Amino acid sequence: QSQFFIEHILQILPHRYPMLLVDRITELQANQKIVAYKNITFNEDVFNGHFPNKPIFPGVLIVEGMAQSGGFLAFTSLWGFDPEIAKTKIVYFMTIDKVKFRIPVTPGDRLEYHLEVLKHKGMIWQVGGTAQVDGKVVAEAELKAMIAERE
Amino acid sequence: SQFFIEHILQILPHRYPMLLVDRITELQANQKIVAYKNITFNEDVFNGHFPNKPIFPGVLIVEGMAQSGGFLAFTSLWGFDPEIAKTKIVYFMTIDKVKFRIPVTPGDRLEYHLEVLKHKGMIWQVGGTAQVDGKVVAEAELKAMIAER
Amino acid sequence: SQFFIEHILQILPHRYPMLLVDRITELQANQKIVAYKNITFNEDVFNGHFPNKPIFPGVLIVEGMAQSGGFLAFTSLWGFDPEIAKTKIVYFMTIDKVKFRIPVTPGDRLEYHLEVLKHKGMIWQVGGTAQVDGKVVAEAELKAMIAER
Amino acid sequence: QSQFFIEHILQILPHRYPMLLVDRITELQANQKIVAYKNITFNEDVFNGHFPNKPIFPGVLIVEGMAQSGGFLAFTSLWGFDPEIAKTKIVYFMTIDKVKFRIPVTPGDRLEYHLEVLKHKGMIWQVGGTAQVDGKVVAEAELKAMIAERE
Amino acid sequence: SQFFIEHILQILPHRYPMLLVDRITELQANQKIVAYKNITFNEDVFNGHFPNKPIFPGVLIVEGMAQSGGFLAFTSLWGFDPEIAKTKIVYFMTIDKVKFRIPVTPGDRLEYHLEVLKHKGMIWQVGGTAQVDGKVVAEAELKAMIAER
Amino acid sequence: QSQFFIEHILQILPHRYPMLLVDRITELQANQKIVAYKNITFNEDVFNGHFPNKPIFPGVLIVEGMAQSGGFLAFTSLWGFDPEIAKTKIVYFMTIDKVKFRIPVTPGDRLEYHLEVLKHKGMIWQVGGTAQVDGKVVAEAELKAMIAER
Ligand SMILES: COc1ccc(C(=O)N/N=C/c2cc(Br)c(O)c(Br)c2O)cc1
Ligand SMILES: COc1ccc(C(=O)N/N=C/c2cc(Br)c(O)c(Br)c2O)cc1
Ligand SMILES: [Cl-]
Ligand SMILES: [Cl-]
Ligand SMILES: [Cl-]
Ligand SMILES: [Cl-]
Ligand SMILES: [Cl-]
Ligand SMILES: [Cl-]
Repeated sequence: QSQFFIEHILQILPHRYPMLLVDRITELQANQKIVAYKNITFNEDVFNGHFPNKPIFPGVLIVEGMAQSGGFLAFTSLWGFDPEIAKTKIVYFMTIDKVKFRIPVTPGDRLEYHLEVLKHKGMIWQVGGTAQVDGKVVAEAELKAMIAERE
Repeated sequence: SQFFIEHILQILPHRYPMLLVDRITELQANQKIVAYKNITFNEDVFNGHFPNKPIFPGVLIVEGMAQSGGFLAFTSLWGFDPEIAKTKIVYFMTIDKVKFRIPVTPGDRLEYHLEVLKHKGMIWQVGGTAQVDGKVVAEAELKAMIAER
Repeated sequence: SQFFIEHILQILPHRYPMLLVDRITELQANQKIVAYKNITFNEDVFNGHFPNKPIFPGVLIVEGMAQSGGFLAFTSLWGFDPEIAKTKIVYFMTIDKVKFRIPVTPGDRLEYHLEVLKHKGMIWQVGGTAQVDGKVVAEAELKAMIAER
Repeated sequence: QSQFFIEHILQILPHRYPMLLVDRITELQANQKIVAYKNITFNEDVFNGHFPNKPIFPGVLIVEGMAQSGGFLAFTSLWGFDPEIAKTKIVYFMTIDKVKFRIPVTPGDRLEYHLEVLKHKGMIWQVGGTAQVDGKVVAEAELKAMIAERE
Repeated sequence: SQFFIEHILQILPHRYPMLLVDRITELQANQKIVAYKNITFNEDVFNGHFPNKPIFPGVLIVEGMAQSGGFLAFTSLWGFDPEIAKTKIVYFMTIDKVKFRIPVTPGDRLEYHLEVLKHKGMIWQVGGTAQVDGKVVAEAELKAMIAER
Repeated sequence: QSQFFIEHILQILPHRYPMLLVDRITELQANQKIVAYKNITFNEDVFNGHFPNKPIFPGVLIVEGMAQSGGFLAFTSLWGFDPEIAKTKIVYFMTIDKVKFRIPVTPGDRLEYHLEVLKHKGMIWQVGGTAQVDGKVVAEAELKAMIAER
């Protein structure tokens, strides 16, 4: 109810490889906040192109990870932990604002997502927060996403 | 004013599977740039976004816009110079005012329209839209920095 | 008469990285089909064909025409029937008169134009060309047999 | 200069993963013929999509393999094992005729290419032959290739 | 006594890129198994092991032997039962006495020879060699456990 | 001298994607021991097949990661951080012994390799140790390698 592992994440989020960017959830408060993280390793395909000989986890993917964290929070806050309801849902990005990248994320980093709900109404959730590595803010972002039934 | 994939490759450091611009159709130094990327089902990203429902990631649309803006920045600074380019990389600094209006899917020709908002040194702030068949599919503003590897 | 990736996924058994048709623009039962696949640098195939010079494989151009031709033969007899589609398998027996005239590269919209040359029972012979912006880049003739999966 | 292993093939053909479809060359006679093969294993990305639950090596890739074999033959017939010149040349299909797929190719099969030189004048090479598995013809084809400049 | 990839897929839980057994050529319940995996350049592993010098990772050879053992272990206890197989996975418990004598490269037919040293319930202990053209390229002993998925 | 990041590992080991299984080196004592680690994330191709709906880092890859760490230890003991000499060397692993798996490794785990030189005779190096996640031993292993000219 407050801590979830990759198996639980796979039953809630529709995202899959190579776009499931959340490995574990450490803190979860319904309608309120979520703390999760994704391990960053060299053994990830994106590193073949970003950049050759200089592995830098793409900033936009950090945003994606925060969004997915927000989505997990949004879903469980809505229907609780229900894989059956979740398997036919998808998530759409509506907006992204105030994104600032301060420190590059590289292989070996534990990218921690901290997101708080700024406002939600039905299926539309607007979250905002930071991504941290070893306690330091590596990025900050604000985004609004919509959960939608697969049509 | 047409730059093809082999030209883009000589300027941008990005490579597979993060090189998201296939061709440059228009270029005007310190002003604007129009480019595009073809979207096909035969892209690994679609295996997971989403299964049975291919939607080109909104964040990758923004990445493509950033890269387009990057090409504009590189050439505006040093002209088409492969030698200088090979020592640089690019970092995302900020992203703002992005809105997605229509989902981009396999079969779409994703066209990037970026104009220079402000710039100085290696720091470039551009903004514009992403379009499919003449309709705005997304809006975005972003600031990136060019740097030595 | 226009089918999108979602529809194609329901008729063809092909999946990544071998589903080479992104969208169907037109189709006349027992007569012809026009379909296409977008070519983008963001495709795994370009890693090896070739390094520093991306050229869409000619055999894959032919594979794309085949898939289009199969979609044609299938829908002509059964229409858009996902259920029946799973009970059937369209495989190719022969390929002839293949000619490559122009290389296909990232940024190109590879259009498949096939017409039914002849058909008898489950044996369907299709032929046509592959076009990029109105010009013929390849041509070929193929014969397929439709069988129970 | 009748047997060549992957290290030698890599020095002659420009093809790389996932389009280098020749693993070894067992017989080679200048201007006359070549015998080579490609091992087929389930551990190949193509099988993820061709097809799910039913691994079948794409017929067009069988043709591609015959062509690469033919190209190696054409090049070495003209310049011998010359890696430096190989990287300045490239072979392209001009045409493909009389392709017949007789038996499906699947993981565990050793796809053996048998190409014979039907006609050659300068950079223009016409070859034809078969693809075999355990002595049986699984496919046949003819093709005309062009040895062109890389730049 | 022989099983093809279609059969293996139905028994072992491994999938791409970790199903490293292609065909079973010999099987004696609770005693031994001979199988093999074709090695080809067209495998992703080779992109990193190593550039311009493809060598099939020694640890993957052991993995292949384990998988063969797992196939032996399961068919010995349930025969060819796809329904009960999909409810299990295999867990590596120990590895011992492995020696790598000859490098394995593209074009090689990696043959697995395993015999059960001991077995008790879901716990199976096998040992043997990996052969290429009749020569031992590797040796190993390992203990695995079949567990409820 | 004691801390190496991915850029440094890339200049010493020949391994590349998808077989470079060491992300960072936290500590190194020439001729004695090495502590390093590889983050485990779901966004790795191997998890597509090991296993579907049940991601478990392959036990053999933990052993491979340990071997890589040993090789970096051996190499750096001999010539220190030297990319140029690194390109002319290779270390093949001859044997692997006494490996035991105690706890499965999964996405979200920080797989920490702990290797120590058990014996160094000529071109032969024997290393051994454990793989740990959050202080617990998840795997043990002994391995022998040989240093040779590329
Ligand atoms: C004569 O060369 C051949 C080429 C392809 C085939 C073939 O069987 N293709 N596809 C077969 C097939 C595909 C799916 Br999907 C499936 O589920 C099943 Br049952 C099939 O037999 C047979 C012969
Ligand atoms: C030309 O690149 C090569 C790299 C490695 C080899 C090889 O067969 N095995 N291993 C090499 C290798 C090198 C380092 Br240094 C190392 O730490 C480890 Br472990 C290795 O396996 C051969 C060729
Ligand atoms: Cl970035
Ligand atoms: Cl999106
Ligand atoms: Cl081609
Ligand atoms: Cl086929
Ligand atoms: Cl090895
Ligand atoms: Cl395991």
